[PDB]
Amino acid sequence: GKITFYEDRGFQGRHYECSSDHSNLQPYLGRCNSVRVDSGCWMIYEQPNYLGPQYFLRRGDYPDYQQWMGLNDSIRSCRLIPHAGSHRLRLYEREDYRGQMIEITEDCSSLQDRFHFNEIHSLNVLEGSWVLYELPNYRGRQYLLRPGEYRRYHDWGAMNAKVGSLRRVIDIY
Amino acid sequence: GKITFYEDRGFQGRHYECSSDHSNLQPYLGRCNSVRVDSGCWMIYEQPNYLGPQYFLRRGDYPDYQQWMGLNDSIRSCRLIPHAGSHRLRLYEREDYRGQMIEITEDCSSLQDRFHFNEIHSLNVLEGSWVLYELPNYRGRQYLLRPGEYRRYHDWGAMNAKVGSLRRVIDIY
Repeated sequence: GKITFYEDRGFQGRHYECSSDHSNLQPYLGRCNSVRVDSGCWMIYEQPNYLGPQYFLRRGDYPDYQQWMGLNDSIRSCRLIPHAGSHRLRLYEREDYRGQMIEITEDCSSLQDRFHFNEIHSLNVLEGSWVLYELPNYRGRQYLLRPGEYRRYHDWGAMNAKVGSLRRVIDIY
Repeated sequence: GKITFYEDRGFQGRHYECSSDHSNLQPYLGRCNSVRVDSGCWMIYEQPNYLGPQYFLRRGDYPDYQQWMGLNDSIRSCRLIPHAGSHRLRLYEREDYRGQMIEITEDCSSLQDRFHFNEIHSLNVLEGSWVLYELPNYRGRQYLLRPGEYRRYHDWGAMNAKVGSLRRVIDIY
């Protein structure tokens, strides 16, 4: 993949280009006000070492931080999210894989409407990466879910078990 | 009505309880090798949206799929068959309601024996729901017939016009 970060709005200023995961953009970029995603699906984070709020971005032009639904111009690390041919995920009602389990292979814009669930307490990401949204219709705080187990909501980095929508991470060509 | 599906034989593993129609059980059940029907008469289908092979089940326990004469352990949808206090059906010799017409208001273990027919090309279900079996004594492939007309066999989901027995969807509770 290939992503280019710019210090100022509208693709101006000092810029930095990445073709891979970057744990601390700080020495090469003072702030991030626009981004051009040439290829790949990327998750960008507010602090180094993949901490803080995260935002999913796919191929396209982002002339301002609001275009990626960003909160501010602090972007300090990023991950290139590998493409997956298939997506499969199990959501559990209680911590540690307990209570009712629901398995999904497609995007879900509303968990409450589709399955009458408003919170997920544990999950197992079997295949592909997904982005978990706190609010329906893919809004709210975003959390990247990569293949693997998450026994509690803290493990995917949320502050609570609230989930509103889920989307698989797929390439836009 | 109330039915409980289990992923494993003998009522073990992940289960899911239903009390109404479900066009897609895939998220709640990865397979089905046992069913416990507490009430109602139900049709279960191999595919979502009531497609593929169909099987009729009434109150009672089914410890394995052979119990409901299933072909395998894939159950993707199910529907509660509303009861009726009366049944009436007209079978036709030929497609589109032509040829001899036989009207029955009771179960028929053998079509060939009783009416000397081996195939039915069209039907008109006037009252109640019936289950048509490809073979005598109520075995073979099953097809739920709800009130309504069927110009041809494809209409009730069969692969050919062969009919062996017919049974009225009657309740034990």
